[PDB]
Amino acid sequence: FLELWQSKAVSIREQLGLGDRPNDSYCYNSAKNSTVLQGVTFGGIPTVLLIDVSCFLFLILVFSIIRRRFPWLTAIFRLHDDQILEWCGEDAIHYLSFQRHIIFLLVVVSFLSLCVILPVNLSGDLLDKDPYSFGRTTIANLQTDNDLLWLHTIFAVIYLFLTVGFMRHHTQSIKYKEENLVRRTLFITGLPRDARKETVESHFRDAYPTCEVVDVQLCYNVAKLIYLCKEKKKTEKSLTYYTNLQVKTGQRTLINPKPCGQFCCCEVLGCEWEDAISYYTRMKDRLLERITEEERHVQDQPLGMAFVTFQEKSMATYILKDFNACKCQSLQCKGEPQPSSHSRELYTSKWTVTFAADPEDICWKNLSIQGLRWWLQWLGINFTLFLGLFFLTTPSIILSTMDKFNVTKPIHALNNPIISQFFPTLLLWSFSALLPSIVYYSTLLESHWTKSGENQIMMTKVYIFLIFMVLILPSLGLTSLDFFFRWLFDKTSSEASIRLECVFLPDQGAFFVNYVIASAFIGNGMELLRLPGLILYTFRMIMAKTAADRRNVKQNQAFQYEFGAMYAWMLCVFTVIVAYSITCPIIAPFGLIYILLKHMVDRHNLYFVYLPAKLEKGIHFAAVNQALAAPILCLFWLYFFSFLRLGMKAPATLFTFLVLLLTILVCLAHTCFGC
Repeated sequence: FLELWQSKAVSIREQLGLGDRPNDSYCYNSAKNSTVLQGVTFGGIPTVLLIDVSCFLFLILVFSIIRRRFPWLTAIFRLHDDQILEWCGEDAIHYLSFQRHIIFLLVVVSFLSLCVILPVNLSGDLLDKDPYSFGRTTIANLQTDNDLLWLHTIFAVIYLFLTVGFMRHHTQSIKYKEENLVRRTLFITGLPRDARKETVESHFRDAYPTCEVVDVQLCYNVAKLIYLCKEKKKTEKSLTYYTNLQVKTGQRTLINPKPCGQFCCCEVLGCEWEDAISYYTRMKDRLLERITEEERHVQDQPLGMAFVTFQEKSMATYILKDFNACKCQSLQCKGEPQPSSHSRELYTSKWTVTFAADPEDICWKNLSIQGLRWWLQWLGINFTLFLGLFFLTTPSIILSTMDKFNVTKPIHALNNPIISQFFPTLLLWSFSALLPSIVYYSTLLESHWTKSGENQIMMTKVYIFLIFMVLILPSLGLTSLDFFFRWLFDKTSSEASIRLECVFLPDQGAFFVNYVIASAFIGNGMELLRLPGLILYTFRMIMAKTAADRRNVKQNQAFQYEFGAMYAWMLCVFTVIVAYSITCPIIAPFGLIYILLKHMVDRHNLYFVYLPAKLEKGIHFAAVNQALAAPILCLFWLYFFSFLRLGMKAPATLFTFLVLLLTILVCLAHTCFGC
């Protein structure tokens, strides 16, 4: 077993083929006393799998040590599906129900596919019948002008029925009704600077005499006011803490105002030490002067928006569903707001009214970036984030595929199986794990307004970036790179043109399998251990003023579960698994094992220190409709693969075009007139 893995197998391929193909002449036939360069021995999956198993065992041992100082499989064997309801939160029940639904769907599709898809992939002769190859089970060993794609298409479209049925069953199980009765206030923008409260109330009385308004909340430029209030609150908290420390100890302390100034232990210019109390009083007085000036400066300039509240609901909806495209009749028909003498200078046509959330948590300090400045910030921040993402995906792929830049030397005695298979996967996974922090900082800089939509837009952006970073971007990247080595290696200007009938993802498309295994074993162990949560905890313990100050660290050691980040991560993994189900079916059992391990790890971690949820059901609905879109992406990827492998002349391409057209046609009916 162990002997016939890399000792004898590496020499079998070196003494076969020898060319002389009578009439087939399949792609990647032979070479100069060697095989093709793209030929990889099973993708090197056994060695990396064994290394991951050993590292997971070591990480389990160190986790047991850390738990002892702060196996325990009996707990996992003991937990049931009731105590969570008796003592934990309510959203945990729905989270576990969704997890059960997804694992059931994955196991059902795996058991339905692993018995039928494998023989049809193995029934091929394009890979010269390599015994220990890995690409024989993928679409690479498929005949072009053959009718085996009909079963593939039928099963890929029964994906649609199965997923829709499972999602509908999950929706009926959660059975949450709509409860969003917050419509007493309408958000109106585009207000001219000249118009006043009297003007707007007179306009409202002249337009709609069937309602009453007792107060108008016209927004001001008090975003700077709230920012100064937050800075003053932080300064007061620091001053109170240092005063308490002074009372407790009796000695003066010195601080360094420069960022990261705690490491300046020597007399270095730029790291001067100043009295904490006197300095705190200095910025306290400076901030006091700033707020005193800005309070008088508040009325000098408005922002162009106001809040108008009501007392009833039917009248409020009647007026809130009148003079904008979405609320009025479909396809932007002529809207007729009530005319008056105060419309030309108020720009009712240019007005845009949307739903308003609870004013208690609305970010007042983040309301000064409205107008075209919002679009400018979006196009200047997310675009440069995409540029940085391009820079991030450039060299992970570059170093992962550094052994195929040279088209000569088919001996393939230079590549090291250990390298170029674990390190690139690890750095890509680490960058993916650090991406939520970068997107969190980007969102904080962007300063979204509505708290009720903060989590929704955060999860949407995280999922979009994760997709365009791991699924569609790297795939197209290495496909283009493989086409590049094809163009400079195989049949370019010798006797014919480029042959596109045998192109595929290099390394037998094992990069995604390696990523899945890394997120399944070493990534799962890393997530359980919380390597950078541990780093942050160690840094927090290191930074201090006294020795016995363990009271304030245990109060914030526990952290809220990142619902949006975890949902986006799991949904991205499931979508990539679904999309790469027609391609590389061997990834299905690996994904099943990953889901099993993640289920066990989440069940174990949801009982020790994890806090109960405080989040609403809109996130659950967003997750449901996000999981609903996976088969659409799978069909799109199938169409892309069909177009890349075969030309449009075949009727199969026309059939795929028609099915894609119908799927895209039924995609927005739930958005235009749906809720």
